[PDB]
Amino acid sequence: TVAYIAIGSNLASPLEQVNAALKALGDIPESHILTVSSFYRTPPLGPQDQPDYLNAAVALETSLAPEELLNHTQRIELQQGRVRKAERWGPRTLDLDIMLFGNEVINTERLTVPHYDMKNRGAMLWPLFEIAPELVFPDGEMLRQILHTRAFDKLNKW
Ligand SMILES: [Cl-]
Repeated sequence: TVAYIAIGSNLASPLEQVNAALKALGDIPESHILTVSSFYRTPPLGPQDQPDYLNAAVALETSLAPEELLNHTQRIELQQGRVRKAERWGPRTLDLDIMLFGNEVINTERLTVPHYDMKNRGAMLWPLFEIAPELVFPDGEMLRQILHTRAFDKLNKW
């Protein structure tokens, strides 16, 4: 099954950690990386005197079950990133989100796929479109039509 994973890092110095995260993704059992998007830059959310986010998408071929893949992405987040000191609930320094898992729809305590908000996020959709321009969502919606209808602004490259 092809899973699509979003990577995000809002570290002041992210490119390095992102590359380490990619290595970790490629080390996941019963899996291999098919494609990695370009690295994109998105502005901080809120105060503009904070670091930009580096965003990318990864296509990962895997025979793991969806919750098994989650085990690994969670492990990698714990190993390669951390929560923020004075805000233990905000974005971690490294985010790995399972955006899509084949054509599967999943709604469990641990896992919701497709990612609940991805259709509203250029940071997810644009890198995804670079690596899977012909993608169709489980509900039948075309990635190309979402980007066109919703008239998203493109992201700058990192
Ligand atoms: Cl969907």
